[PDB]
Amino acid sequence: AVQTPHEVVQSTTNELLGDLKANKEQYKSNPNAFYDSLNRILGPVVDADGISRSIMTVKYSRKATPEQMQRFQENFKRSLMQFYGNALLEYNNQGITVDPAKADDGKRASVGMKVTGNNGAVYPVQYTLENIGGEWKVRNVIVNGINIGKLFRDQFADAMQRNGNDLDKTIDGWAGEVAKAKQ
Repeated sequence: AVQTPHEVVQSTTNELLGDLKANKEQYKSNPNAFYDSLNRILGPVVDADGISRSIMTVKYSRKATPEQMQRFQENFKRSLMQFYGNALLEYNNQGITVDPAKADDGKRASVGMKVTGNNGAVYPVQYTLENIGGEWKVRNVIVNGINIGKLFRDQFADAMQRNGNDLDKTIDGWAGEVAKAKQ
């Protein structure tokens, strides 16, 4: 579209924030109104199925029905804003720097970011994007040098071990698994 990988990361960042700042109080009392905004804003620029296919291996992702896949994402997205949503809400904080993106191969692309959080500590963030039908979408993020996509992947792997590879037990108990993946 009308958007390079750089414009995608900031214009979504601006979009997300000017909405979180304005509707904070309704989000603090209405997790579904929150969830609906997060989806309306992130969904169009986040490769949902790509993200999920990678957390499950392609091994397991291939033995998953659409119902299960669709159940997984819902469960995933929802524990995410459960355990991280507060931080975004209480982010009237400032200092959003989207680094000028390097060059891309027209298929993959990187975007860096620095965040001056709750004092003056700068935190680094690399976005990995991917081109899906002429559209740049976020596929992974590295936060404080922690590969997020690899973090949740090893959690799915660990759980599936413990659950003798039952997808439904792993998928229906995944919120509690994202809780553990803080630590």
